[PDB]
Order: sequence, then C-alpha cells, then structure tokens
Amino acid sequence: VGAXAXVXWXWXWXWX
Amino acid sequence: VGAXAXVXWXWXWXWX
Ligand SMILES: [Cl-]
Ligand SMILES: [Cl-]
Ligand SMILES: [Cl-]
Ligand SMILES: [Cl-]
Ligand SMILES: [Cl-]
Ligand SMILES: [Rb+]
Ligand SMILES: [Rb+]
Ligand SMILES: [Rb+]
Ligand SMILES: [Rb+]
Repeated sequence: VGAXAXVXWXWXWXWX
Repeated sequence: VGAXAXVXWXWXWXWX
C-alpha cells in the first residue's frame, strides 16, 4: 500500500 | 468512466 502502480487514486482508467 | 484522473487502475496511491 502506497505509491506506484495498481489500484486506487491517481491517473489511468476507471471513474472520474 | 474512461481515462484520466480519479480512481481505478494506473498510477498514484493505493494497492499494488
Ligand atoms: Cl479512453
Ligand atoms: Cl491530468
Ligand atoms: Cl474519491
Ligand atoms: Cl492512506
Ligand atoms: Cl495489490
Ligand atoms: Rb491507482
Ligand atoms: Rb490510479
Ligand atoms: Rb480515470
Ligand atoms: Rb502501490
């Protein structure tokens, strides 16, 4: 859990 | 729903 690539908040594909 | 900022898959804070 923390920063880098995976699932959660930030940039990429999903909702917003 | 799509690409940009928000939640889901890609780069930022959460789970790897
Ligand atoms: Cl797109
Ligand atoms: Cl942006
Ligand atoms: Cl949120
Ligand atoms: Cl946190
Ligand atoms: Cl994970
Ligand atoms: Rb993410
Ligand atoms: Rb993300
Ligand atoms: Rb997004
Ligand atoms: Rb991560």
